[PDB]
Amino acid sequence: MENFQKVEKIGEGTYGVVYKARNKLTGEVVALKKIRTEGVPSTAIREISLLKELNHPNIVKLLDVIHTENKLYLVFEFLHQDLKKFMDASALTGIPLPLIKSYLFQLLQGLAFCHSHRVLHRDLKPQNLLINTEGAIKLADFGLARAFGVPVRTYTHEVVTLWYRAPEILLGCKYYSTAVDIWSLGCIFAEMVTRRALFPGDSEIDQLFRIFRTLGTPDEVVWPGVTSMPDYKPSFPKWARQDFSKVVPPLDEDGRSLLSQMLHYDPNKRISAKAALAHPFFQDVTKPVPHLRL
Ligand SMILES: NC(=O)c1cc([N+](=O)[O-])c(NCCO)cc1NCc1cnc(N)nc1
Repeated sequence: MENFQKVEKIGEGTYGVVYKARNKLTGEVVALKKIRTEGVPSTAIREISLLKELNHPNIVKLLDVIHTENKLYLVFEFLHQDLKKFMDASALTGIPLPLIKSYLFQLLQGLAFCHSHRVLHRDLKPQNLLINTEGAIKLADFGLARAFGVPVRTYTHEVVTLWYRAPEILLGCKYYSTAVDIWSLGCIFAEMVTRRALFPGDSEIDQLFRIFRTLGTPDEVVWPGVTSMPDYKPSFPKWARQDFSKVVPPLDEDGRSLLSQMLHYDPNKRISAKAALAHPFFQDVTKPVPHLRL
């Protein structure tokens, strides 16, 4: 790197290597992503550059976008931990409900902001949610999916996780709506509460069938138009829906009600981030500080 001293490798991103680095000139510490191939589309450049204006306290700030020598670098605000690691570290005891509620509330604010500006994330997962010692949580990588493309396998051949993918995406819908993000967040909310992934599919069909086994195989009554979707097959097994009381115990009725609305099959019925913020579940929301050992 030029003006960046590499501090540590944070990981093997979905697009490329990510390093914690220090700007030799400003001394600021940032996350530096090196994106993959042989030219880099300009549309992606214009689109990514636009995200530099998408600023919100619950959105990881994109500081700069640099395209050079067939490489694309993205410079982001640095946070010390991600929610996946935090959940693993809180597995034995569980994240306290007040903190789960604070995190969900902040994430919904972030989604409401992005959605109002017509920006979708499309690939939300615990590892893309970053946290600090002050109790804040932020969405990382908003808008990248639209500017780059389909995942499938990271640059290191790692497998793309399908656990948080909305059913309309799995059924081949070509146009994504803001509802795909609400679905992913509902899945994450459930996982924070139960300490186990809600739908851990290991293939696209396993992912879809895990969803059907819990929420029931969708039909025209609950999801008008589902039988006409690209990948829908009349041969899909017909599973009965299960009760949320069994899905995310021992979450209370306000929590189960909100989760049920974030997981409605019909993208048009699925609650918006804005409406979710007004749900009674958040009546007593607060902002606790997590126990973070860095
Ligand atoms: N912007 C960032 O600070 C950041 C960026 C990415 N990323 O660009 O992928 C990331 N990857 C998720 C984990 O692979 C994690 C981040 N922060 C939390 C963190 C986690 N683990 C270490 N070791 N250090 C920091």
